[PDB]
Amino acid sequence: QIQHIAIVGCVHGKYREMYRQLSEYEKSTGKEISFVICTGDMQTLRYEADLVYLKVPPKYKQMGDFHLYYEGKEKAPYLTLFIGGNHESSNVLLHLYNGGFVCFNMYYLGVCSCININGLRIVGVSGIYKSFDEKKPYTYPPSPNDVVSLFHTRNYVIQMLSNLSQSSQIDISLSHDWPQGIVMKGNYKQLYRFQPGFKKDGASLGSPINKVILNTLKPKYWISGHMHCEYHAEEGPTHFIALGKIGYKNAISYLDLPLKQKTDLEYDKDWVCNLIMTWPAFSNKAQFPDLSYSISELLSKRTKELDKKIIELWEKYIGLKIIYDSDTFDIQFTSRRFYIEKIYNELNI
Ligand SMILES: [Fe+2]
Ligand SMILES: [O-]
Ligand SMILES: [Zn+2]
Repeated sequence: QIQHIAIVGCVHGKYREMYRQLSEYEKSTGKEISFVICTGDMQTLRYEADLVYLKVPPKYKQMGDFHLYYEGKEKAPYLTLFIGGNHESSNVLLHLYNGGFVCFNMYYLGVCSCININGLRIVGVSGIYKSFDEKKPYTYPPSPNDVVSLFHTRNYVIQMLSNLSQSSQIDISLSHDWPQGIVMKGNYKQLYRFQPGFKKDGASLGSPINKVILNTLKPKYWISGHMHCEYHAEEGPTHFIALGKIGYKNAISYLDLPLKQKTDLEYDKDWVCNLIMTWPAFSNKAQFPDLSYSISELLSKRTKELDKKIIELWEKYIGLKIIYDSDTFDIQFTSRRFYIEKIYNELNI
């Protein structure tokens, strides 16, 4: 059978319109949406105070729709998985850097992670690339002086994700800005006619971090947004798809993929092991990661016996299924790190 997955570019706080168009797809076609995938710019502002962390020009300092769903006045009709972009309540996403539900049916994948759903493995890479911030650590708790840098993709996510395709393939990978160089792998002459400003950047357009991750993992699909235009390219065996912003018709597309199994949203096994084995580099809650450690060196200590022990302890303390937690985000930050520390220390290394 077939599972219909909705892929969305930039939301920019227009959730009610997005879910309205998603419902018009289900009724005008008769097909059922399994779940929704968004490439970023979610602007998950809980209340007015969160506007400080929204890095936008003054004209875009707006609350958007998310607070209606956070308050429960609105309910997301589909399970929505998303990454962070450059227009975010960056304090919220920092609290949930290990992933988490921002409200019912809206799951943030964290700074980066892999999840499981309907037999698929989905990798997310949050943020946009700025070379001067790719080596900065994260400062916690969030400070209003970090609004300009919290949403910049850090280089270390490359080492966190590089081994994820060893056991099985990655079906879908998500980034906000494009993988660098992918613009030349499609009909770029046509793209330059509708987007003349893109031609001056040439092949250096996208993110070099997402370029490396794409070449390493080679997923079936790589989805991106940010650029407010539609685009499609082929990099070896990877189908690249770019989407626009909500409000225009190039914002939503649909992947019709085979459905072997219908399963609830679950943590990815290989990601959980990476998450536990890199705990020493994240043990300082005020500044992480501590790059005096080598993430590849920490991950080289993975064995099949330790991986099995890690999953046994993860299922005990957290559970394999990703379930909704309505605790405040600062509590979910401390809770998830508490159990990562507990599982690691029980391995005795
Ligand atoms: Fe963006
Ligand atoms: O954007
Ligand atoms: Zn955008």
